[PDB]
Amino acid sequence: GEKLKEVFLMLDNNVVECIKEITESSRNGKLVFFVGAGVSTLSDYPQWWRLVDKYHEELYGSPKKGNYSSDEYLRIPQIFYNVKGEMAFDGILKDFFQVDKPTNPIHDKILAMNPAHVITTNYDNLIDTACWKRGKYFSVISAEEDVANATSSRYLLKVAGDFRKGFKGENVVLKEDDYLNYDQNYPLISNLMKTIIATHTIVFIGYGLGDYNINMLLNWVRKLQKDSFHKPFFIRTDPSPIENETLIYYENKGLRIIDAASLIDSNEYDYLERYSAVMDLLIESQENKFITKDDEVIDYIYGKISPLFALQYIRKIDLKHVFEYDYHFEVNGTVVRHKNKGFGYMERFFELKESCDERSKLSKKQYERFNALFNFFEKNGVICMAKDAGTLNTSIEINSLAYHGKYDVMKKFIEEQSVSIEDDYKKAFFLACLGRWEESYDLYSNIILNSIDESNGCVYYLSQINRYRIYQSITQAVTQFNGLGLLTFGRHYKPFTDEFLARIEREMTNFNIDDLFNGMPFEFQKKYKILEFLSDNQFLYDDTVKLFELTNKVRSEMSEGSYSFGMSSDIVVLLRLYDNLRFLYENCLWSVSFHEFHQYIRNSMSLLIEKAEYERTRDIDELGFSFFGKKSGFFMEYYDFVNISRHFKIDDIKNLERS
Amino acid sequence: YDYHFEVNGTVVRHKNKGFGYMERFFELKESCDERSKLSKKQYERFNALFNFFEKNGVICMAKDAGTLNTSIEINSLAYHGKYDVMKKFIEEQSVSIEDDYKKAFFLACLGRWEESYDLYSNIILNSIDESNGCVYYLSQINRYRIYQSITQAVTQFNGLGLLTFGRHYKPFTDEFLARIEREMTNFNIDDLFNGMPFEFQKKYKILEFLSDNQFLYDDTVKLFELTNKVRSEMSEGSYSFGMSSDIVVLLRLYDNLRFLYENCLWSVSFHEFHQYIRNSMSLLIEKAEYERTRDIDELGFSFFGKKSGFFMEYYDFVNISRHFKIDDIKNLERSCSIDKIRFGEQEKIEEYLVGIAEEITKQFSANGMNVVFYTQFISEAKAALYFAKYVKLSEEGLGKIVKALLFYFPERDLDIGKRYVWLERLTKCNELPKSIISIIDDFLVLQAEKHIDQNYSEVSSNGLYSRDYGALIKHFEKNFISKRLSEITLCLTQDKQKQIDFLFKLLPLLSTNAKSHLLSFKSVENINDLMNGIRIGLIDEFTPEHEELIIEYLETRKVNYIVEKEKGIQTFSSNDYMSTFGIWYFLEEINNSKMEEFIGMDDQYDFFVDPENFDYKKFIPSWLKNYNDKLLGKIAGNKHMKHHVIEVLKERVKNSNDKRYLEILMNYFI
Repeated sequence: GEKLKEVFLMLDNNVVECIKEITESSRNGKLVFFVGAGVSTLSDYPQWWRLVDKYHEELYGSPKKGNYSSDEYLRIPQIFYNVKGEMAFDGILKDFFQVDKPTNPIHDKILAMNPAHVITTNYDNLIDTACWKRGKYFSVISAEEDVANATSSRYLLKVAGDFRKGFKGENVVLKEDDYLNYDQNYPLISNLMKTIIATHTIVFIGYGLGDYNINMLLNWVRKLQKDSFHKPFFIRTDPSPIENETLIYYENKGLRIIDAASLIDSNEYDYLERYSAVMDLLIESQENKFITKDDEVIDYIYGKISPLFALQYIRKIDLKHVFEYDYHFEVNGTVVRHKNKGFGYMERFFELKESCDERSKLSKKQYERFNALFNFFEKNGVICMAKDAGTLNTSIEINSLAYHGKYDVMKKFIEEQSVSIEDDYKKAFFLACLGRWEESYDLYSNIILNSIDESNGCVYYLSQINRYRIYQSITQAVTQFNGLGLLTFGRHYKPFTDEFLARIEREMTNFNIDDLFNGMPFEFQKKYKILEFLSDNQFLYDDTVKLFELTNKVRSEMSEGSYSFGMSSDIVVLLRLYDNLRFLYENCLWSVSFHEFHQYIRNSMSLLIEKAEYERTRDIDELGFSFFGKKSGFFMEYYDFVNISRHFKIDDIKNLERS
Repeated sequence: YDYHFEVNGTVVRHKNKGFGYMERFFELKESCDERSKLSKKQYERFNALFNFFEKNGVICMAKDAGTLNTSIEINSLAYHGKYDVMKKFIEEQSVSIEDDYKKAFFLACLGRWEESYDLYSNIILNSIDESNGCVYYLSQINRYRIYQSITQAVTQFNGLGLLTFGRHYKPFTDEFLARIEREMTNFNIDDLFNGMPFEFQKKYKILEFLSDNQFLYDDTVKLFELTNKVRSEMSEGSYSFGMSSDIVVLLRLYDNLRFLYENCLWSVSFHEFHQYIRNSMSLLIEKAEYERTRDIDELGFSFFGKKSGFFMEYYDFVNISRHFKIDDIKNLERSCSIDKIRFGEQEKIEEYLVGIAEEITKQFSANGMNVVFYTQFISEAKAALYFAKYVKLSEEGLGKIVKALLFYFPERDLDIGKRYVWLERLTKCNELPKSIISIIDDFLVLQAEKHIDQNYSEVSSNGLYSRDYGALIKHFEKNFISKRLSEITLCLTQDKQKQIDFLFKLLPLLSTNAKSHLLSFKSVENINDLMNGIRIGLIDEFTPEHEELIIEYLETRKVNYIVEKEKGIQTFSSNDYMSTFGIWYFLEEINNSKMEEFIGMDDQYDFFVDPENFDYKKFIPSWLKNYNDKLLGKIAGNKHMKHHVIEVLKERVKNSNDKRYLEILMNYFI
């Protein structure tokens, strides 16, 4: 139970630096388990010594008298195959391997460690059933034909064959002829295995440092040059603890060993105790339960928020994806525990803030990171926890000259010299707002060259989107210029030359925005997962379906005087609108001018006004005319004027004046 | 994106600069001569496509635009409420895995979620053949929405479900939640479509929208845009012109219901999908009020006399009965005149209303209450019997409905007062025959057989008690008497206390030997029975013992709220007796001249007694909805009340969607 936390403090510096690197690879999606016979025997599966007891007695008459020599143990199923045929070799395999045995809790812990691939030398079907119970598909590969006919790009690579194509012995490598013809019969299973090891993080489960598979894999590693490959990890589940001279010998061969008999004290036959004490020590280090240092909560919040310093504002509905749904961040600034089955690292952060002596107990590096996080959350308006919600005032502030319509200040900003690549990303958004879309497409193009040779993830990605959106904004404008805009304008032409419109067609040919985020680096796709939605053809669909809980459902609320607890439905819609405007205008995203965004402001603002009317008039006939207030309760302000003035057609303001 | 496939069946090309292949397909459809110029292996494939588009209702393009008709068929047992047929389908050996997917949906609709969670789980282990992920993907979704339905049930069963359900129910064992919590933890519904093989994606792209809200988004945007277009068209004079805003709303609603029920998706039980149908139907009913009132000349008489939202069918009754709450329907009953809206298919509706009444009896009479099904089913059973006002039902179907609404309906979700509200609505398109009065009379003798203890009362929210069931009898048939109520009056003594008050409230239902024997046993001694005496027609002219006790109650009220205001408590119109005294003084039923000193107790009482002194800022506009015909005639005769409360009606005509305030104004006060 709580033994694992007092095991964890007894780990040395070697095992802690193994658990920190196995768990950083599971979060990156580069973790692969290499599964042996150890997890198959913990499900009662017929071991290969129970077969070799069958052959020696159907080929030598009597059962075995003495131990198997290694000369005999390798060659008994080959003597049976050569002398007693090939249908009887497959008969004995059919007699023992029709079992339908259960999956051990270790098959669940491997998959709960979220692997990208699973390689196995097990010819059983036990790992393949457990993958299909969960909501991820693995392309099972057990023959040569399955590699080119692969489907899902997450492989369950069975490098020792399988019995999916029948209980035949020609589909599973078992004999000695199948051990020496493996590179001839399986050229593509070997190359696919050696490429996953070269490109991922490998952990071996179910082996014992002398195996035919571990030794033929450490020979391949001897051929590779120094420091080009990551060293595989090796979980050792044996009764005897590892001796120090052996752990030196396998670390120089390229294995990073985590001995399970060196971490817990267990009996000689309790293999689930040893397998679960290393797997649960990885799983409960990811589901962060081994954080009891009060300055490890700083470099955990810093490692997920220091990416987001490159952006200006982050929505609070996006911060519940940064922390992997552990906390709700409500629009008041309150943090509410959701799915954190671990240590309260956000509860502790707000206990550093009100305090100061608990804060002087930090280091000389992790105290400056507290001042980076405190200057983050104060800017974004994350205030406290749920149980400290006093009298809160969340006033919206949009610091953007394009929102406020300072058109002459933007023109001076365009003429001035460009010191940064951020001061150019702001100009190209100011170019597009002023309608000089000719120069905006070119200036985004100059950012796309200069940001990919300078290790800038956001400014490259946000310029790919805004160049495509201004490409859409041009190519659907000329549709009005050839049509309605030919008789409206006196010149009967666009300011888009025939050379410019033809040039953007060569560059934007076959440019799919749907594959942009996956064509970014792996560190971009983890640190900036919150920016995936901008490339999507339709966002704001959660915000639109959550408008039915506005003036539509005032039927049961106003008929009995029902009010929403905490933040009311008026305040949640109005402050998730303000988070969308502050995210889109401060991060200079050109998707703020399109019809999907403008109709969302029309749908949400009208329904907030129609709820404030239906309620105003339900209070009049229920609780008298003089007792009901003349104001509707919907108090409009500066930011509410600008949003109605910018996003509404005049036929849409006429609808509010009637309703 | 090569073609628009509109909701009528027509095809308009967009983003297709290449070859037009759906242009060719309908040229191959209606011309058999160009057919059989094909091959042989590509000809049996053609018989699948012609059967496919005939099912999905795709017709020729906008060039050869024929007159399409508005028809819909949902061949789903869970849609029509065939509860006994589903139970005989679940208790039957399954042939295929496609029949396992329907039983897991039919268990889930029957509230047997613990079995459906298991039955969806068996499909997941048995759907290994990669014939198509369509079975495996749609069962991962439907299981995770069952777990979402269990988790929000056990939050409202082991949490809030103690005082509102009657007990601390545990319909799901702790061994069940110890299984379902660890299984559904670390299960991302956003990662289900992306972790799925590439043969499934780009062959089943349309099913990715089922993991979140974006299968409703394209119809939500269209519903919000066409709502403002209709509310602009309802004010600017234009009717439904051709392919108008009403048929686009109706066909998208029908395609959503038919995609979700035929494919057995458990997204039918969301809140957000119950909100889409609710706003889609309340717009069509509001447009139906505008198309029935006819203004312009013969261009609109042929355009749409009563079609495309102006007429009601069986599928429209079931959508309102399942997806509305009662306050949802109570909105439309004053914004619209649903009594003027013609309901068709009134024999298919009658099979639906009988099946609901015959699934309350198989759920609340026998054992096995099935409290999980009881949460989902009771809203549909309440809204169907509330909206059964406007259908015309035969005698053999109404008898099962009244005998369920009275007896077998549960009292936790419908008290004794909210049975009279719905028994009276079944007298709008119906009378009370001699076969329905006998069922109401069977219910009054059941409550009279339970009024022995004094501790038993009648918790009524509307103020309407079990006396009004007999008042609904005496409204139709004046010459009626009751048999078993005239037998229970033989036992009159001081043993049972609650037999004293309940039998007094049913006096015209009694016989001559029953009424005289009751008056020989007791008489009136309180004004509470005097309020009961008017509703039974006991005393016409009040004896001066009453007019003493009328102001004696007012004098005790003058004792009451003076010392109650020091403590902050108030009894303002608690039992409405002094308000009923106010109508009595206003209709000159009391000749006392002492209530000038009683002015200043309640705002309603001060309105009736001294209208010159009562400032009309404290007047509540809902009071005019509760006055009868004779009372408004005297208000039309006054001058003090007359030319001032119109200003209250003037701010309710042009600010409230209640059409009653217009009716009180034009028929009485002007």
